[PDB]
Amino acid sequence: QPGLAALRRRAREAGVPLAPLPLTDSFLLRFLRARDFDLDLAWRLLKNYYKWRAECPEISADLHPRSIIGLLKAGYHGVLRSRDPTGSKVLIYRIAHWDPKVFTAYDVFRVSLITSELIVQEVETQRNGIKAIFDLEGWQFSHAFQITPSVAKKIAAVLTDSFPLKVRGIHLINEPVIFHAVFSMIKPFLTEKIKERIHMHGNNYKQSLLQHFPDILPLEYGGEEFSMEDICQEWTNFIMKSEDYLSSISE
Ligand SMILES: Cc1c(C)c2c(c(C)c1O)CC[C@@](C)(CCC[C@H](C)CCC[C@H](C)CCCC(C)C)O2
Repeated sequence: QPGLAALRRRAREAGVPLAPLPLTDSFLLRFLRARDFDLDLAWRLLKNYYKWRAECPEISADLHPRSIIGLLKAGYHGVLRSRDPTGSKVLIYRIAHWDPKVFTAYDVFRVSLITSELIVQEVETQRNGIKAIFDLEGWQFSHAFQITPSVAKKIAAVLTDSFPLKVRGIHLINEPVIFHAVFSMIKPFLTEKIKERIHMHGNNYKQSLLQHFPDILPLEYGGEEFSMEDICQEWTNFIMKSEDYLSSISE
């Protein structure tokens, strides 16, 4: 717990908001753990985290799950029960289950923020990071319409230095040709570190995906035990149960 007192001292004297977030030990330790207890880097991440929140009320003010319960019910998102071989939490997102006539890109971004605020409370996740699998099957121009240059920049920011989770891997599967232009909007804002941790698997993804996530994937992606629907429903239930933690850190 080195740097804790120092980190809290800098924050209080920079006039960081006492906000809806008390500078508890557990809160500040998210930032220290994300940056391997490098005080200067944890402080930069902390400042960026508040800056990111202040810039995007739309995504960050209401972490109440009621707005995006529809998206969860549609099967957009679940979190695997087991960790990967190095202890990362593994998140799955399915574009085909995002109706862009119904949910905005900000609503969809809010889903990741909500999940991220919940899983960051796990010390094992703070230490070993996360991997996210994005199944891009069914991506439409109507999805891309909603990814503006501002949205692309905000995506880059949470992947790099604006949220206290280590992104240890991003796996894009079933990526169509028309997606390449969307990614090229995000690319210029990414560090070389993160760029090297993005995997573009294509439409023949199974072998490589199984290599990275042995024995823990849903049936849909070559695993053997549970379905995506099971995992979606379980994460949905957990998020609904979390309504009051999420309310405590809203607005
Ligand atoms: C803390 C944290 C957040 C908040 C987060 C992600 C990760 C890994 C995090 O650790 C990944 C997903 C993202 C960036 C929200 C993305 C929302 C958009 C609308 C999804 C569809 C459009 C994307 C073009 C699809 C590919 C995105 C990957 C390249 C990350 O939100």
